[PDB]
Amino acid sequence: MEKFQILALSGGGYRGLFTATVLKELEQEAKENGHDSIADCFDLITGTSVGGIVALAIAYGIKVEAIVDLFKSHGDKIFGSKYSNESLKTVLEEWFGDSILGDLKCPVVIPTIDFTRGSPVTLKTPHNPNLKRDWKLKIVDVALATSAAPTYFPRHPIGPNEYVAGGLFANDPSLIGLHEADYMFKKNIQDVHILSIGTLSSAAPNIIDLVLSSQQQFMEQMVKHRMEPFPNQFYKIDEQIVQASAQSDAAKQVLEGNGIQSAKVALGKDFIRNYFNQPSRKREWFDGPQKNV
Amino acid sequence: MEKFQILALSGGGYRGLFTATVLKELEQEAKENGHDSIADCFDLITGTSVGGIVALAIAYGIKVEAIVDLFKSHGDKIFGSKYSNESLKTVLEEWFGDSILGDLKCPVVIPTIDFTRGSPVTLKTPHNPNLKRDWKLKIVDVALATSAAPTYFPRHPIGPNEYVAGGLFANDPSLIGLHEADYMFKKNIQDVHILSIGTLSSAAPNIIDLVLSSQQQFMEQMVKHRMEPFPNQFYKIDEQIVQASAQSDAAKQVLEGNGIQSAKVALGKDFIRNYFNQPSRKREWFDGPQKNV
Amino acid sequence: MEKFQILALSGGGYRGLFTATVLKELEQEAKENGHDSIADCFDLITGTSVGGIVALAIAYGIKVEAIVDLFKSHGDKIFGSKYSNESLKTVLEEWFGDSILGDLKCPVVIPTIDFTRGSPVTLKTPHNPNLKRDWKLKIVDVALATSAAPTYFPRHPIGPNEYVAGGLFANDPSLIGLHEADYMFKKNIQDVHILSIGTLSSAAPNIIDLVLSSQQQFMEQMVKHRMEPFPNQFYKIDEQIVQASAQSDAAKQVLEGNGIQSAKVALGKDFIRNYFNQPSRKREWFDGPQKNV
Amino acid sequence: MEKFQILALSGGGYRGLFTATVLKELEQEAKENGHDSIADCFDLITGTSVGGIVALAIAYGIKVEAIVDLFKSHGDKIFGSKYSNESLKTVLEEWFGDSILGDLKCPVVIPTIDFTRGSPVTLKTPHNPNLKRDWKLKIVDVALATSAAPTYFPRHPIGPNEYVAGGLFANDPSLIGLHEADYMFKKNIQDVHILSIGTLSSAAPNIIDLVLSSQQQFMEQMVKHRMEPFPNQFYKIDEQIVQASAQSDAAKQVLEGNGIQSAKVALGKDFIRNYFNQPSRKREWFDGPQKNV
Amino acid sequence: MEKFQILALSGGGYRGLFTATVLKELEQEAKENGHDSIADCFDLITGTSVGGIVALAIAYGIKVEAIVDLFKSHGDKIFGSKYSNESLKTVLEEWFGDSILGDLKCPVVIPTIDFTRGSPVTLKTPHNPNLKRDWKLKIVDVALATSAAPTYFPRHPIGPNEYVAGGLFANDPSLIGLHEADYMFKKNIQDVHILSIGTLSSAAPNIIDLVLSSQQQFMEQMVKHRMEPFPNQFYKIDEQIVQASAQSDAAKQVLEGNGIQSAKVALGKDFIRNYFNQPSRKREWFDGPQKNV
Amino acid sequence: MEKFQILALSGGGYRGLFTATVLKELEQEAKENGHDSIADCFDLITGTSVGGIVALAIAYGIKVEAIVDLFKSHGDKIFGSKYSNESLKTVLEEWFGDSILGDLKCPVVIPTIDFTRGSPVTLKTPHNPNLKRDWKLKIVDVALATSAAPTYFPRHPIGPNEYVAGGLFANDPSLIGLHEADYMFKKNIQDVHILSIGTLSSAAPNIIDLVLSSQQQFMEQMVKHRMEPFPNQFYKIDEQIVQASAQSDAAKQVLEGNGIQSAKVALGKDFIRNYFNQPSRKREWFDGPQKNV
Ligand SMILES: Nc1nc2c(ncn2[C@@H]2O[C@@H]3COP(=O)(O)O[C@H]4[C@@H](O)[C@H](n5cnc6c(N)ncnc65)O[C@@H]4COP(=O)(O)O[C@H]3[C@H]2O)c(=O)[nH]1
Ligand SMILES: Nc1nc2c(ncn2[C@@H]2O[C@@H]3COP(=O)(O)O[C@H]4[C@@H](O)[C@H](n5cnc6c(N)ncnc65)O[C@@H]4COP(=O)(O)O[C@H]3[C@H]2O)c(=O)[nH]1
Ligand SMILES: Nc1nc2c(ncn2[C@@H]2O[C@@H]3COP(=O)(O)O[C@H]4[C@@H](O)[C@H](n5cnc6c(N)ncnc65)O[C@@H]4COP(=O)(O)O[C@H]3[C@H]2O)c(=O)[nH]1
Ligand SMILES: Nc1nc2c(ncn2[C@@H]2O[C@@H]3COP(=O)(O)O[C@H]4[C@@H](O)[C@H](n5cnc6c(N)ncnc65)O[C@@H]4COP(=O)(O)O[C@H]3[C@H]2O)c(=O)[nH]1
Ligand SMILES: Nc1nc2c(ncn2[C@@H]2O[C@@H]3COP(=O)(O)O[C@H]4[C@@H](O)[C@H](n5cnc6c(N)ncnc65)O[C@@H]4COP(=O)(O)O[C@H]3[C@H]2O)c(=O)[nH]1
Ligand SMILES: Nc1nc2c(ncn2[C@@H]2O[C@@H]3COP(=O)(O)O[C@H]4[C@@H](O)[C@H](n5cnc6c(N)ncnc65)O[C@@H]4COP(=O)(O)O[C@H]3[C@H]2O)c(=O)[nH]1
Repeated sequence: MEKFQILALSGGGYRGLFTATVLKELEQEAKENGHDSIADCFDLITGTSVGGIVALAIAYGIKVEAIVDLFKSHGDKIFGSKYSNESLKTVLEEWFGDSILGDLKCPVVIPTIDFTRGSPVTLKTPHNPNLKRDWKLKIVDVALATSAAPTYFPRHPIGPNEYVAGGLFANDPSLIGLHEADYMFKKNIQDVHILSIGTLSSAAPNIIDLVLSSQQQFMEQMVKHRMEPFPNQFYKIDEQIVQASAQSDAAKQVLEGNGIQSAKVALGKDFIRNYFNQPSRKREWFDGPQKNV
Repeated sequence: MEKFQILALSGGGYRGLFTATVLKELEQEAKENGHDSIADCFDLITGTSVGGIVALAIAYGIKVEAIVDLFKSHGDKIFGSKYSNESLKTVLEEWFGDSILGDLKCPVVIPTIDFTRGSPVTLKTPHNPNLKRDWKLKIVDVALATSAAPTYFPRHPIGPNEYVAGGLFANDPSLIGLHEADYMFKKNIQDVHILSIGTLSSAAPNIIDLVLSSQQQFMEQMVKHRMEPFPNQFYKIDEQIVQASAQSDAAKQVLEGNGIQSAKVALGKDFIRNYFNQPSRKREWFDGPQKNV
Repeated sequence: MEKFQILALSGGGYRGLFTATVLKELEQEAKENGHDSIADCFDLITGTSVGGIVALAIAYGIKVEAIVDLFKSHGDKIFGSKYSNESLKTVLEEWFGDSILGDLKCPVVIPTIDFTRGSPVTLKTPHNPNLKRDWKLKIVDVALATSAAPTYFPRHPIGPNEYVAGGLFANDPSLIGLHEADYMFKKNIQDVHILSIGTLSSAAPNIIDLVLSSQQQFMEQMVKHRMEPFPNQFYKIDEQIVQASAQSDAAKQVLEGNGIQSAKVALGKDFIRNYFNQPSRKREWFDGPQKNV
Repeated sequence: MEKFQILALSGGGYRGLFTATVLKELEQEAKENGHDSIADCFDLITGTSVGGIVALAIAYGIKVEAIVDLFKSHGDKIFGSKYSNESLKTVLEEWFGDSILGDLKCPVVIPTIDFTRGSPVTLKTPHNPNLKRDWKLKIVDVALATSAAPTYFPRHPIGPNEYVAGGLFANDPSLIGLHEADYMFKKNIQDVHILSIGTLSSAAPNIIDLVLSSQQQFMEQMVKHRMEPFPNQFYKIDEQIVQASAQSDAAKQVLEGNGIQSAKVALGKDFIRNYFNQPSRKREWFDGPQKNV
Repeated sequence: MEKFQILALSGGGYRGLFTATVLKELEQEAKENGHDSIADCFDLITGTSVGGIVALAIAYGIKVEAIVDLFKSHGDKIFGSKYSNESLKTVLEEWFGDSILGDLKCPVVIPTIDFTRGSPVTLKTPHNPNLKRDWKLKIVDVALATSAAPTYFPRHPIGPNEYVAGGLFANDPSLIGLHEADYMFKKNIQDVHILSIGTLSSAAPNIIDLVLSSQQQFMEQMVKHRMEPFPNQFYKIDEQIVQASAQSDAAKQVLEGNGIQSAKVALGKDFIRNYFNQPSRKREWFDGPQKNV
Repeated sequence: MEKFQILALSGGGYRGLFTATVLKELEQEAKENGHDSIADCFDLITGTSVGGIVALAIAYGIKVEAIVDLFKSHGDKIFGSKYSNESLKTVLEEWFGDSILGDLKCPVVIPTIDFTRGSPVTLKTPHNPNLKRDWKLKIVDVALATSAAPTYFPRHPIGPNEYVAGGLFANDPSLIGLHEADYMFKKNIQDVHILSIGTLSSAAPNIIDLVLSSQQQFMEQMVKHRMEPFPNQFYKIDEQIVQASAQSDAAKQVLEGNGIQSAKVALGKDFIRNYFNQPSRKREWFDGPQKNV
């Protein structure tokens, strides 16, 4: 019985700068405890849309300084269909290149919707004997697929199928982490610790937004309910202070400051600090270039 | 350790003649085994959309002949905002009258969205010591709230709040049943048996439909995954034969016939027949006129 | 032994209708458990600003239906110096009349500032042998003094001294409740249960607002810190859902609905329900018309 | 059980010279009893405003002769927004340089307000296992942030956030000392000894001053009330003689003389002399350049 | 061993309204405890100058409502030599008439200076076998002698001698009370309880004022020193709040309000309330019309 | 129980030749009984005005021949502001030099007034654990401060404060001796023996003189009253013969003859002779260079 820790990077658009600021501060705590990256402290990383461009980068081993550098120097240009995806593609090739999803150092689950069939899809690494087809994809294509919503980006054809943004259906990536730890990893729920670094989003479009918000809250409350018998085993690092804030470079200042303050609040809790004071986790890859089993 | 059985009536619009026909066919077994209604064989009833109306009618003790009579004699008229809700209101008062949600004979969970706050809400009978405010509502108002979607019906103001249809977020009422049996009834998942009598539904609206279908499938697959270690403990009575059917009174014929065939297929499985061959279930009401504890 | 329960009503201006709604739904539980009013379940009541006109009304025995009737029928007119205190005065005489502060059924602490000396003052019922001069005041004058701020109301001269609103300094009436239970009631902090039904408020004025908000948060966090070793012994019923609300009669609707939802959430927690299921509180008055000791 | 002694320096503006004269006299006793500085006799140092530039200097190990030299040779120049923070900045770099807040020899708590979020903040040395982010700051920036009020100094941007003066909210640094000894140090209140070397300050601005004075007195009286059961465990060295004084170099004379007289009065009390006749205090740093634990 | 209680009415000029208001509030406590006047709770009453016009009135049995009526309706006119004492004489005859000093109900000591010899004199009632010549004087003449200072009033010739104001030498009437209790009443100092209701006063004249203030403080500190071994046996009701007051009818308001607040503070202390909860004191007159021995 | 003997040198101006002559005559008995100086027979020495100078000289160990030499050879020159203090300063440096007040061989109390604050001050040797700041002063500065009255000498700035003559307030140094022996030495009054070698002094100035004389007599009579139960324990060596004398070198003759006659009268009383026939007193210094405890 050792703790199965999940990092559920929730977010959307340009508020992602909050998610990368909270992650630069948490990273420091990992280093100071002797880890190579913040991806060595977690057994699973789940993200949706932009949270997936950060989740893949975290698991690949990318320094969080560059994930933040993306949002405060390239954030305007990146974040036909109101965007052309070319700058995002350039930065992602800059980062990854031609690496496949099986080259990640941490198991990830990237939910997304198959527009062709119109059905949920999850792009996962080979962390179970049964996952054998998603480790061959370009990390660039996975990143372009997860962060591709209608009226935001053209749908990305990874292969024969067209995929849209994952936040449309699985707007909470903390239910995916808990579910994946319950059926792929056969983990008892008492051993699951979820850290969800999410953020709040900023007649028909009104209805779509209402449905999306309601569907994120429904799944978040389900995760909170399943983790109530075990105290402090699900903690969400949200900017609950911006809603209490009595008061785009200025917006960068507010986002950065909110991220730093939320990470400071989180590091003051011993159970959050206990995510990073452990021996480096050992992975079990069942396929791909890093096959251990 | 006795089996906690859940009835998850999934349904949308007129295809409800399928859900009411399968329920009318299962009533036959329920009575032949010596029960008063099909609501005496289940510990929880969850439904969204028209399923909610059928779920409330099932739990209230209404004969399933009249629930079917609603769909093949009043189905066209009932199923500004393309409908006026007056015929549905008349039939619901005809059925219920001025009964409160605490007069139900079976615990129910009716998910719905608070349009005012734009957040998930569940209307629940007083079945837990913690449910103390939803047993006072009109069953008519609950039925008008659950089956009230934009472009279908005006939003129903039960009280100070306006509510929209529950199928928008909790499109699968079998995840609600399983969760309730986990966070309210403190039931071990091996003791939970879910019977989901659902049916298949018939650029922006395309995206909304895709998102709704994807969100129903995601939650359905989560329920199927959590119930795989226990064989045959989650069975869905779906019209998987209409998709294999090589070929509005005619539509009534197809819906009825499909319901009868699906119920015939279900009754051929001993584990489905074991839902109805048990002593009548004893309820524990913690508030309202039927308070037992 | 006996749990010392405190009700810390925080309410500024028109969003007092939230405080009056949460208390109409908490009195229901109070009556359903067999109490005469919601003032029989608490051993101390503290309010500042409108929370004091509600705190005095609660302790006097006024039905909470009329406290709500004040905010949705007289709220605009009541809430020179932008407001003639005459309306409130009429409603307060219609409620109280010529009753003195010693006629209250529950000990209250009403903080306020002496503008003459410019120093903190607390108007308290004679609930300690050392309180002997504030039980002689008009409840009407106390209510007009607590809810009297510059640029809102003229300063009220209760006697030879002029008093201004208490929210200016003691913006959190939950630190006053905890302190009074600590220095007047000689209560061990483990026996103190605080229920704070507050609400969020809506270059020099900016600085004043910033200072007031900072001073409310500082004292609130001090109360939260002193009550962390004892779980769930300080619960604040705040409209944390309006800050999550994706969406003046309309404002009345939002305030009412938020109050009802927050009270519903609070009543779902057993420790909140345990405030009202206890034997009636026996008072010890050490002076005034009701001196029992 | 050994005494936990707190030094709560309160000093607004030029009447800080009082706080420096009282300290130089109290350091004499400190040295005569065999200590290196007056920071070796205390287990916590709290300060607000100028009292924070003195509190940091005391804890850093700066000789109190230079803290007094600041007020009688540089006091006019230091004490757009009526004051260019440049002078103070030069003197603070001349004192500290590039030392971080983790290089202090005594735990300090410097309250301040985050203008960006508009919320209370406390800059603390790493004296608890939960304080891990404020030991990295420049002492110069902390000093420029604590002593930065509107209409006095421009707001100081330590990092991504702008901070204003701490005296605006936490005008009494003796409630902060008592609270920190209660929630961070887990100290029994009978073991806490507070020595507060404060001083008295000299239509809208009138209201702001009234609110600030009322908020200082409220918190001071709360500290006095919590420390009444333990005699002489909270002593405030205030210039209560200048208000009894029957009668800017002349002002320097009055301030100096008042400080010397108040320190003489304080040293005549054996319980004050017992703060300095003890073995040197041993610190427990849980992070930073001096981490011992 | 029963407590010997002394009332030392210190005061001066028109601030006497403070002393008369603190005494109306303390009187109420005497009545509420069942005494005829505030002169039945004390064994000795010492006053200087105006405090003597109040001390004589208190001991004579005059209602304190009229002593206050003197200061807020006749205060300007009463308070050649800037002030011909005709109005004061009229009001004193109105009060007393032709009563001798031996008709007082409480022993009093009125210090004064014999201008003829230029030596201290005390006008005392026959409360010792050795006091046999002062009980024959007019109370009007004693009142006109005690409140008669140069540059204020002409010197009053009671008999063959001219007398000036007593505040010139015995500016503190609490040292006189303690001394009398020590040599006339042969009381142990542990049994002496002094309640001093005084107030603060508002090149050669500067020197005279400095000397007078220094001589009042010297004697006050001597009384405080002799009463330190016995806690709370010397309490001075001073307006220490007007020196902390951040802010001639207005002056009447401040004086009255300060008196009411100081009396409220005093009545909150159980040892002050214990002055009035005792059986009525029994006097021993050794000469005059009320001779008991 | 051994006798606590006090020497209260009262004096003013050149009449100080009486005190110096009486002291020179008592030195004869002191030496004839085997003591080093007249300061070895007393436990405390209190003086005001020129008495302070003589008191400091007596305690320092100065031969009384030189104290008399000051008054009959330098008396005219020493005794802007009618004097320049330079001759007195020269003679005092001649005597003391750079010795601090802690180098005295006998505890002394020198009353004086702080002109800055306008409050009583006493300069005391470190004779109690609580006296820790007056032993560092120059004896020359103490002597120049005690003997510095307006219209006589410029005010002497010992440090940051200006001091005036002590005879203005504490015109009788025998009440100071008795009080000190009561509040600092914790001596029973039956063990206190006071020997007061004083002398009689020679429209606004008339009032000042009257007040000063009245204040000296008031305190003298208080000392006489407190020492009546113990016979001959307070004896004042006054020139009561010059007032009976039926009849500036001639004035020197009268002063010295009166001193010799008064000392002759005093030495004829056995209780005065018993001050000097005792073993040398042992001092307890609690601070300064002579610290014994
Ligand atoms: N995702 C994935 N699936 C693979 C791989 N190799 C084989 N498969 C198989 O494809 C099946 C369905 O693919 P899908 O992932 O797109 O739909 C998935 C996905 O839409 C959804 N789902 C998967 N993991 C989830 C999760 N952790 N949380 C919430 N929902 C989830 O449930 C569907 C069924 O998952 P399954 O694990 O039982 O079967 C896989 C799995 O058996 C592979 O490399 N990746
Ligand atoms: N101040 C500080 N907090 C840190 C550090 N590392 C983590 N934290 C955590 O940041 C949280 C937020 O602190 P804040 O400084 O922004 O506001 C603080 C401050 O506004 C207030 N507060 C703290 N100590 C106080 C005190 N002694 N007196 C009065 N008020 C105080 O309580 C807020 C929350 O305190 P907390 O201790 O429970 O959690 C800290 C603490 O757990 C750190 O290096 N410094
Ligand atoms: N539904 C309900 N809730 C009540 C009642 N009296 C008090 N409550 C309390 O109000 C809280 C929030 O009500 P909500 O129903 O509008 O949001 C609910 C609902 O949106 C969602 N939820 C509840 N049961 C669910 C379920 N079985 N499946 C999926 N989602 C669910 O979780 C939210 C919080 O659930 P909770 O039970 O822990 O707290 C309730 C509950 O404790 C009551 O009579 N009915
Ligand atoms: N005189 C003195 N006081 C000191 C020293 N170190 C500390 N103190 C303390 O300073 C307090 C006030 O000093 P002050 O001398 O200016 O006022 C003194 C002085 O004005 C007056 N006083 C002291 N001794 C006296 C006496 N014997 N007779 C008459 N009056 C006296 O009482 C005031 C307070 O006395 P305190 O002894 O209780 O407190 C001292 C004393 O405790 C010190 O070296 N000398
Ligand atoms: N005051 C008074 N004195 C009387 C009376 N009948 C006789 N006497 C005698 O006159 C003597 C001196 O008169 P005095 O009161 O004007 O001076 C008094 C007075 O100036 C002063 N004094 C008295 N009581 C005091 C006190 N309580 N506090 C401070 N100083 C006081 O001490 C002087 C001596 O008092 P004493 O009591 O030993 O002797 C009385 C006393 O024996 C009489 O009716 N009143
Ligand atoms: N409030 C009050 N005080 C009374 C009464 N009769 C006597 N008193 C006494 O008046 C003193 C001054 O009270 P204040 O109301 O003017 O300011 C009060 C008030 O400003 C503040 N305070 C009191 N209770 C508080 C509290 N519970 N929380 C926060 N602050 C508080 O402390 C000040 C002094 O309190 P205290 O209890 O030690 O002494 C009282 C109390 O002993 C009375 O009828 N009411």
